[PDB]
Amino acid sequence: MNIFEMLRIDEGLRLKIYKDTEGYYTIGIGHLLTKSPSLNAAKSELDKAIGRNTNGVITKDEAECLFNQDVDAAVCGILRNAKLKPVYDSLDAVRRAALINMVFQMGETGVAGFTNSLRMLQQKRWDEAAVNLAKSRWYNQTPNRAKRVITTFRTGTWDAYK
Ligand SMILES: *SC1=NC(C)(C)N(O)C1(C)C
Ligand SMILES: *SC1=NC(C)(C)N(O)C1(C)C
Ligand SMILES: [Cl-]
Ligand SMILES: [Cl-]
Ligand SMILES: [K+]
Repeated sequence: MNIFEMLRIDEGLRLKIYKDTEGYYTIGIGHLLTKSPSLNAAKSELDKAIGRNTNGVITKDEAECLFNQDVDAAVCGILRNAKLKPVYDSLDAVRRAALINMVFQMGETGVAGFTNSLRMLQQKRWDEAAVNLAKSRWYNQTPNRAKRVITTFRTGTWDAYK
């Protein structure tokens, strides 16, 4: 297991534009295209991301391309954020993956907003952090995925993905 395999499990793989759990146009391995309700807007975002006139459909290799860029972007977002970087630096590799996962799903700004959870993570108070993380719109809206990510923070293992 690693961050790529973890997010591949959580996000799935679909080669045609679809709507994610929030109702937003997405493709590939959880690549958010736009929050706009316009399918044409989503298709334009797709063409720009891939660099060709698509039909709203991409190849698996293209999905993996976007995925690698997106994982990189999540790590970058963490490292450039004054709230997230110290926590990331403080974590072991498995828990780092959990934090990357959250940023991939909700974005840098959203995760940086979890101030009290972040503090508990930096304090290595894992059970307490797990309880606090579940008290969230995030957990309520995607409870199975959030449970896997939270278990990863709680235990420092990949047990939730094996
Ligand atoms: S990244 C990227 N996407 C495709 C599949 C077009 N590629 O060949 C690259 C350059 C690896
Ligand atoms: S950090 C970072 N790298 C890219 C260019 C992918 N970004 O958009 C961020 C999130 C600002
Ligand atoms: Cl430490
Ligand atoms: Cl709490
Ligand atoms: K998805």
